[PDB]
Amino acid sequence: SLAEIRTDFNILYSMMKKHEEFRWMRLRIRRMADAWIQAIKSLAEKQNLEKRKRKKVLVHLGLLTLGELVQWSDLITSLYLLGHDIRISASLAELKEIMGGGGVELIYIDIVGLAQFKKTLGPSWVHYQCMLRVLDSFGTEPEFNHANYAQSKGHKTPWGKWNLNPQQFYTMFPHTPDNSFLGFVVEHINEIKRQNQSLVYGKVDSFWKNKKIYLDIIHTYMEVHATVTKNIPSYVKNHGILSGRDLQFLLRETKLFVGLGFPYEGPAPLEAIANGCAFLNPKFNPPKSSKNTDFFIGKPTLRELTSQHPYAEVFIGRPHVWTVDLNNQEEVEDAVKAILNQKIEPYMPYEFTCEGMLQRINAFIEKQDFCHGQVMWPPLSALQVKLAEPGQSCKQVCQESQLICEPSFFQHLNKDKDMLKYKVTCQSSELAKDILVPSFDPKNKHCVFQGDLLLFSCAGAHPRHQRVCPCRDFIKGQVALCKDCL
Repeated sequence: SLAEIRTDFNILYSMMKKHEEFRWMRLRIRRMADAWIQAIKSLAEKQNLEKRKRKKVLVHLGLLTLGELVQWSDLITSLYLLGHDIRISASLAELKEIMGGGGVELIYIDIVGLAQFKKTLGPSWVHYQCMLRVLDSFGTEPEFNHANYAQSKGHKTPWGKWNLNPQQFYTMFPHTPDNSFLGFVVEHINEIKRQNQSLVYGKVDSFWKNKKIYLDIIHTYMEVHATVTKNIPSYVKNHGILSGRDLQFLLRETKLFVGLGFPYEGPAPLEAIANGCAFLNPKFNPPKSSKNTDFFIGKPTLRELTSQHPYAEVFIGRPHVWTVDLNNQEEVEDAVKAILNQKIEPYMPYEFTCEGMLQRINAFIEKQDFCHGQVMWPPLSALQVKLAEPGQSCKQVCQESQLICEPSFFQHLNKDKDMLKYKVTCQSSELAKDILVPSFDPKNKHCVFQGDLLLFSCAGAHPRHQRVCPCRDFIKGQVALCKDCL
C-alpha cells in the first residue's frame, strides 16, 4: 500500500487507449516521455518520496462524456509516475462503478463532471466533497462559490454555487490565490532562428478582425507567418494547421509570436517562449473581466486580465514578453525593433516543467487536506500579515510585497485577541457575512470580523476600510508552494 514511482508508460498507454479522445495525448506523452521519466527519477533522488500511501484516485473527465485536455493528460501522467492507483472515467457508468467499489481517497473532476457526480451518487455525494479537486481553468472566486451569498449579491450565472472550500478549485495559471494552481507542462539557437520571422497566434480568421495597423507595423520589420480567410492580409505566409514536431520546428524557427488579444491565457505563448520566441502580448486597459467582456459574462469570478496572458506579463516579462498597447503605433514599432535586436534565450518557469509539476502535484496529494485528518498546511510559520489600503485587495497587497495571499490563514486573523499579535488594536468590533472582512477602520479603530467562514476571500477591495490580509512566501519558479511546504 506504499506508492512506488513508475519509470515505464506501457500501462498508462493501455489505459488511455480505452478512450478515443486520449489519442493525441498519447502522442504528446510519447514525445515528452524521456522528459517525464528523467523528472520523476530526479525528484525521487532530491526529495523524500518514500513512505507515501498509494491512493485510489478517481479521474472523471466530464468534458469527454484544447488546453483542458493538455492539463488532464499532464495530471494523469503525474499521478501515474508518482505511483497512485488511477481509475479513469469518461462516462456516467464508469463513475457509478468506480464509486460503487469504494476505497476512493481522492477525486479529480471538472465542472461538468461535478454536476454528474452530484446527480449520479445522489445526496451522499457530499460524503466525498472534501476529496474533490475541481479542474477549473479561469477560477471560482468565493463570492460566486457561496450559493446564498451569490444570490444575495444578484449574480445570475449558472456557474459557481458548489459551496466547496475554494482552494479545491484547480486553475490553469496562478491568477486566483483563492484557488489552487494546477497548471500543466510546457513541451546555436541563433543559427536555427530566422531573425525576421514572426508567427501570429490565432488558428481562426475571426481572431484577426481590426489588427491590420498592428500587423502592418510588424510586417515593416518582419515576415508575418500564420497557422490558420477574409481578415488575413495578402503578405501573411500561411503554413496551415500543424502539429507536434512540425509546430515545434516552426516555433524553433520563429523570432516573435504575435498575440491578437484572443485566446486568453492559453498554453501556446509559454510553448513559444520555451522555444526561444519573444511574445508580443496585447495590453488591456481597462482590464478585461466578466463586467466588460462577453466571453467572461457568467464566469464565477470578477478577476480582471491586464493582458491576453497575465501570467506571461507579470511572472515572465521582458525580454521574453513585451506587453504593449495594440493601438499605440510608436510602442508596437519600438517593441518589434527591440525584439529583432534581442539575443535569443529559451525560458521555461520551473512550475511548467515535468519536475516542477510533479513536485507541485506531489505536495498537494501529500499535504493539502480538506478532510480534517492532517496537520495545518501551509504551516502557520509562513503567515505574513499585511494591511491592504482602501480600494486594494488581499491578492494585490501580497503581490505588491512579492508574496501571495494564502486563504487557509484567514481563520488565524478573525478576532480582537488575534489582531493584537499583528499590531492592530480593535477599539470596537462587529461580525459581517462579507468577502471584504476581516476589515479595519484606522480612524475610529473599528474591526469587522468574518461571520461566515465560507466567505473568506483574497479577492475584493474594501472601498473605505483597510483589509487584514494573510500572505505567504513562495519558492521562485513555484508560486503554489511556500518555502516550508515540501
